[PDB]
Formats: sequence, structure tokens, C-alpha cells
Amino acid sequence: SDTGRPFVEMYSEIPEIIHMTEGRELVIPCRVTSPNITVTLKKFPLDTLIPDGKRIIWDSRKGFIISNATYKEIGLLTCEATVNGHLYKTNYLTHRQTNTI
Repeated sequence: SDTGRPFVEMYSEIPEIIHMTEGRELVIPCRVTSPNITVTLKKFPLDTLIPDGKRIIWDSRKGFIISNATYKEIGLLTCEATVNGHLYKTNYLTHRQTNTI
């Protein structure tokens, strides 16, 4: 919803703890109702994970699909979207799961 909230799903208060593993298909689930809106995938503080559309494939109806996760996706990611003159955001803490690399 433009005059409501772009995201289908968002964090509550605590960032979404994604128990990831390197080399795997890391989806950051911050999809939007209308693809037109177009989300920008930041990382704390003001880093920018540009959706290259090769490895980092921006599926508006699923999430940001980093086909092969790396150290560049280990931290506090922040999906951001300015809509009706209002900045919405949602946070995703990408934790290296205690399984392997």
C-alpha cells in the first residue's frame, strides 16, 4: 500500500535474525506490494548493497536473493523505501549460523 506501507512483511523492533551460511542463497525478505516502488538494500551505517541483478537479484515478490552469500552480507542489513513522502525501513541481522562457514 502506497498510503500505508510498501513492505508485505517487516521487522517488529528487533532486527530479523537470519541464521545464514556462506555460499548459500541468502534471501532478505523485504518484498513490496507494488514492484514499481523499488527497495534500496542498505547496510549499517550507510553502506549500499547495489542489486547487480547477477548475484544480488532483487525479487520484489520474494526478497533480495544473494545467490552466493559472502562477508559483504554478514551484518545489520536495512531495506529502505521512500513512498508517500515517508521513509519506511526494515532490518535484517545476518548472523553466521554455528554450523560451518
